Amino acid sequence: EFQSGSCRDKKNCKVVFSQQELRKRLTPLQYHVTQEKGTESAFEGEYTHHKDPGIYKCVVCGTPLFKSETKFDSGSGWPSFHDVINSEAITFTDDFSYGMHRVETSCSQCGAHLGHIFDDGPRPTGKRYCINSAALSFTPA
Amino acid sequence: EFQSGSCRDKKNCKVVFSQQELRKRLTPLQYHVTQEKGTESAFEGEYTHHKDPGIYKCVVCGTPLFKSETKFDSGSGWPSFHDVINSEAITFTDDFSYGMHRVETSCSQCGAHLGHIFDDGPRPTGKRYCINSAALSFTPA
Ligand SMILES: [Cl-]
Ligand SMILES: [Zn+2]
Ligand SMILES: [Zn+2]
Repeated sequence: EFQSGSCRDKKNCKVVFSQQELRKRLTPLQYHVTQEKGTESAFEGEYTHHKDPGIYKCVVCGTPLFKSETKFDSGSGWPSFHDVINSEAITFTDDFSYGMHRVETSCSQCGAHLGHIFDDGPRPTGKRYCINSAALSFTPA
Repeated sequence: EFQSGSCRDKKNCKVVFSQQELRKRLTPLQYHVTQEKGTESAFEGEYTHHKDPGIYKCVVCGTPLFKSETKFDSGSGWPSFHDVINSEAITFTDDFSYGMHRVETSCSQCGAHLGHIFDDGPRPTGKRYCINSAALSFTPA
C-alpha cells in the first residue's frame, strides 16, 4: 500500500535546485534519466558491474539510497539491489508505460527518477530494485 | 561444457540462405539482430509480454525453438524462457562484449543470433534464455 506519486507530483519535495544548476552539474544523460523519467541503455551503465564497498547516493541531491552490501549482479542490464538503505529514502508511483504495470521508484527528497521495484526478490525483503546507474553517485567506504 | 561457436563459426550449418533473400524477407531490425549479433531495445519486442499458447520458431529458418509453457515474465526487457524445446535446437558461444562474459545463443540449424543464456532462472532448469523478440516467429496452438 502506498500513495502513488513522486514528491514532485505531490508538490512537497524538501530539496529543490534551479534548472541552471542542474544543467551544468548533470550530464545530459543524468538529466534525462532523473528529470524526464528516462532509462539508460542496457549494459552501458557505469555501476552495473561495480562491486566496491561503499554507499550509492542520489546523483541529484546526494541523499544516501543503497548500501553496497545489498547489491548483486545476476546478468540484468542495470544495477540490482535487494534493499534500500532505509524506508524513508524512496517514494513509489504506479507506472503504466510500455504496455505493462510497474512500480517506479524516485528519490524521496528531490524527486529524481531512479528506476523500478519488483516483488520477486529473495528473503528477507522479497524485493528487487532495478536502478539506473545514471541516477547514482558512489562514495567509497 | 560446450564447444564455443555458432554453426557459422564452425562452417557447418545445415541450412543456408541468400543474403538478397534474407534482406527481402527480414525487416532491417530482424536482419541486424539475427545476422549482425544485434540486440533489440528493452521492452520494445513484440513477444516480451506475449502469453498465447503455441510454439516460438527461428524467424530465419522456421525451426522450432521454444514452447509457450516454458515462457515466464519476471519483468525482463526481453522474452524469457526456462528451457529449449529440445537439446539440439540451440548452440552456445562465449561472448566478451560490453566488458562482461556472457554465453550467447544461436539457432543450431541456420546460425541466426538469438540472445543469451544465464544461470539465474527458475526451477526446473535454473536457466533463463533471454531471447530477442526480433529473432522469433510464433505459431498459435
Ligand atoms: Cl536497451
Ligand atoms: Zn535526490
Ligand atoms: Zn534458424
